Amino acid sequence: SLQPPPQQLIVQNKTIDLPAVYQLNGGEEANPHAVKVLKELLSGKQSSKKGMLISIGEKGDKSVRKYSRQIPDHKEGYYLSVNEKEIVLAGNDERGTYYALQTFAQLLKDGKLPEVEIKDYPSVRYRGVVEGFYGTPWSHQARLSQLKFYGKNKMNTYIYGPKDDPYHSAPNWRLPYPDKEAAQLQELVAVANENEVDFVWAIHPGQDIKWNKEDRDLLLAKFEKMYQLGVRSFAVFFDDISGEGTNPQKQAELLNYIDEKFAQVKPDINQLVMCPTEYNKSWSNPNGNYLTTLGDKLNPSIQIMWTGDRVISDITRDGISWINERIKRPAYIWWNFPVSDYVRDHLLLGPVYGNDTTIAKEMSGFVTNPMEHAESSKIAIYSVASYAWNPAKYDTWQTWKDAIRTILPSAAEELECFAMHNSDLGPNGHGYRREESMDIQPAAERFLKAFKEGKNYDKADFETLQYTFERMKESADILLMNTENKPLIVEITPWVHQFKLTAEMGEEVLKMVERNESYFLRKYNHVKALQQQMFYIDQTSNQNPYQPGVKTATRVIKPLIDRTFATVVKFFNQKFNAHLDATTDYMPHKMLPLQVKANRVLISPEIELDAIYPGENIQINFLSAGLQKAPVKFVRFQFVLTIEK
Ligand SMILES: CC(=O)N[C@H]1C(=O)N[C@H](CO)[C@@H](O)[C@@H]1O
Repeated sequence: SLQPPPQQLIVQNKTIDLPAVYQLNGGEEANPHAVKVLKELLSGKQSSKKGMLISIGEKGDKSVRKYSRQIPDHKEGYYLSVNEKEIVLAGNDERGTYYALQTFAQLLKDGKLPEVEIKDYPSVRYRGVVEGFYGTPWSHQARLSQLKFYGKNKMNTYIYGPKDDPYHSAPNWRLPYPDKEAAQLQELVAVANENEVDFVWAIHPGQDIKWNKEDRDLLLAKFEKMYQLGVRSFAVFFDDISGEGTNPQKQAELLNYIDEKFAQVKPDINQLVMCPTEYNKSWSNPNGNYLTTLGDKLNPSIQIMWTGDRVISDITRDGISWINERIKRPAYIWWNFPVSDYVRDHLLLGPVYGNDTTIAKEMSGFVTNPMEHAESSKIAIYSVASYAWNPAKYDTWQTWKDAIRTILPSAAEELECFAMHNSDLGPNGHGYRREESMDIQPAAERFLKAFKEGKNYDKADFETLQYTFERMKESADILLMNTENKPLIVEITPWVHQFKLTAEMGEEVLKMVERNESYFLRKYNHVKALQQQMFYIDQTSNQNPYQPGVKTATRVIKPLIDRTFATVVKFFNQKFNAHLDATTDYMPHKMLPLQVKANRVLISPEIELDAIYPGENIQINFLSAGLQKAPVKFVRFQFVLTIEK
């Protein structure tokens, strides 16, 4: 399964051996980045004047003259051919030759090559990743791994703009990077160049920018320092700000100045991009002059970014028409998935879908804003690369499966299992949701409906739930111990622990559904302990300020387990005249369920705590009171008690 799939492909359903002896033509004249890859593939083998011809080069080179008519007339296009007599790897340009090689590397398996002819090129000009989220910026090592991954998947764009990098945003946007970070950035740029990726350095100055000479020059001076580090593409971001920096005439004038005094003055600058203050339809004022001013005043080589109809949204024909009419050029899409910075307790590991696949001509670029979890984001990134290169042939589920097999071949099925039940965002303020657990959703819905009603459930539905919980546990334990991609396992580990507990809880609740009073009570007590363990994980892992903790299988599996538990406990309580607690989340404090978030104890919008704590403050909203470290166990009257914990 070639990813991205080529524009055109003819296969012969024959294979040949990769030539043990070969003659290489054009090795001195072709893209050195491409020749390096070819040479690594042919290692062990060796070149002579005999043996199979392998021709590599760009249109115009001597090596590929014979094929000049077969080379697509598109930027980054290439012609590839393998038959009994020779191998052709011919780009329309240097990047095309490299892309030819990335396809060729995928064809080669166990020293054999299929006989094929490919004519290929991207449907969207700029394809890649914007590291543009809130949260811990990607590590240096993660970024090195990302750049290599993008080369392999024909992504030509990496936009560097982590919101919490102080040299990117306010106020240290004015300051050059310190030496250590500068040497790292310099290495990232070299590695990007090696993998045919435009390293685009973004700046986010709008929150405190002054529309004067001093700040303009400081911005230019910053861009110059980035240029000295090897940066050749640049962006200015005006998103998520308020105040004078939102002025569209001034934004456009600054961007045109950068264009005219910098971009068009250096020998070798590539992309110049801006993200507008009105960057999605809902945050736009259809009766305001912001977008039309940008559209009219911004120089036509400057790109303008867009997230769609909402902050988080998928791209539609009508949605992109709306923006394109105003900005007078094709939007450069900033797709906010799988970014999880507003649902930080979730991993978003499901397929990439929802974007119109017929609108390539309506977009200048398409980049995906990922999770702060770099390796985990490769599922979506791989899929986005496939979509942007060939949207007409974009296959949601096959691409997801291909991504997973590429990222973790040693445990692909296990990672599929984990990812398939870790897809949805849960309720959020952006209203954006994804499907999850859709395979078992009907079996779950029928089981629950029957059970709650006192009608009999289908045995096969019970067994499918059983099968699911079993596979979840196998998948969790195998992933925990996997050493093929350690950085990935480090990222997902807390969710993997939570996912295993979920599956164990499901097994026990199903045993509760099935014997005698004694047995039921053993199962019940086991489930209570597992709820407590899930609490401990939710309280100790991923403790960020915004959405702390660890949620998993939230769409279908957890509600099924919880509702089944509440139901069987009710039945037991009726049958045995008992008063077993049916609550589904463990809560050590007593009172709408209470919630614990960090050192906050809140009522879901008299409380007795499990101990005496020093009080910090109380916040109510139908109000606030400093508690000045006073001992507190009881609070009697949002409704949030903060304690020292
Ligand atoms: C253009 C844009 O999307 N800006 C920000 C934004 O508005 N939302 C996403 C998702 O929270 C942020 O990561 C991103 O930095």
